Amino acid sequence: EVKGIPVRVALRCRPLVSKEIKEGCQTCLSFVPGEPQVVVGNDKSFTYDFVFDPSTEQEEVFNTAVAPLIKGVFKGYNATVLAYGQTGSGKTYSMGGAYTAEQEHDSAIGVIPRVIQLLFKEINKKSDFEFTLKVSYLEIYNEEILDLLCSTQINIREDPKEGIKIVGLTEKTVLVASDTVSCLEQGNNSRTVASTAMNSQSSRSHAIFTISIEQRKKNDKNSSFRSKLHLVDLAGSERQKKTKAEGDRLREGININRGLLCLGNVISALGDDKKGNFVPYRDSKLTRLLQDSLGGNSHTLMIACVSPADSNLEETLNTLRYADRARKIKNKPIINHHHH
Ligand SMILES: Nc1ncnc2c1ncn2[C@@H]1O[C@H](COP(=O)(O)OP(=O)(O)NP(=O)(O)O)[C@@H](O)[C@H]1O
Ligand SMILES: [Mg+2]
Repeated sequence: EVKGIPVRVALRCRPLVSKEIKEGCQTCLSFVPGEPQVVVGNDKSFTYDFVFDPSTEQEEVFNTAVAPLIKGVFKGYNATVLAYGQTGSGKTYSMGGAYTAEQEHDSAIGVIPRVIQLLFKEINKKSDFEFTLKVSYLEIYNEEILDLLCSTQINIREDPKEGIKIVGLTEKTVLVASDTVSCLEQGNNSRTVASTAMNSQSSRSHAIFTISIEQRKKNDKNSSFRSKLHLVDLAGSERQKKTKAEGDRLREGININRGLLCLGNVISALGDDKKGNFVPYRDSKLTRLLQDSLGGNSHTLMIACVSPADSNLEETLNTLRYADRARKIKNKPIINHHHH
């Protein structure tokens, strides 16, 4: 029995990568055809809302798991898609967190460029309605919020009558798909990325791409829906013994791991939520920004990314365990009406 509106979880297993083939890894994950199950270490089974094996292409991930969620923003809901998993697991790949214009029309494009396409397709169908879209794009780098659309210090202020405000963050008002994707491209070029042994293009920050959507009926300008879509490419857990990181790179890894610890503590707290519980959102900027997304006013999809390689079994088990806990989180999305 599942009561209410849980966080949904898609488990995505990428294929083996060159590093793993080089080191002689075997696959340690197996799948059960047509069932949303994965078997790990040929022994332990986990069930999710979706399971995508290594052959699953970007288009299928999007159409199966993401598109139905995005369509909910047109009913006036907030929604979040967040990718979570070890370094090198495929979060940025899945999300399109490194998309550039060079990738336009490549079937390898990920979630964010696909969301932008879909939003404008749906807007064009909804000829009886008018829309306002704005985008912001930030990263959380070594515990600071940096504006990725900014080629002063940004701070979180809690409004008493509902919600976080990110003071000093810029927004662009967009008109069509092309200028919306330009924002993604621009922010992606600013995202802090560096090499480690586990990923030559490791994300050194958590990135959040936000589209604010206002919808109103053309025959009635006073009433609207106003909601937000957050598209989140987290940084991933890493171990110095595998990354070989030193200096500033290792400091990034420490800050990343600490934040992900805070996220794990939030997920664990929410799994058994009840009256009088405490959930440690306040412990990190990341978990403050994800407060509505996890346990609050949002429809939320986690894309949990894993490597199939036996050398990563421990990390993969950690991701599977936390992704299993995330399914127990109950959200309370409402229709975000506004009247003027
Ligand atoms: N499903 C997939 N199919 C094929 N290649 C993949 C897939 N997922 C990831 N890759 C490749 O694996 C490498 C690492 O992916 P990436 O998405 O950068 O990892 P990440 O999870 O974002 N790591 P990090 O930012 O360090 O926490 C890249 O070269 C990707 O193109
Ligand atoms: Mg990444």
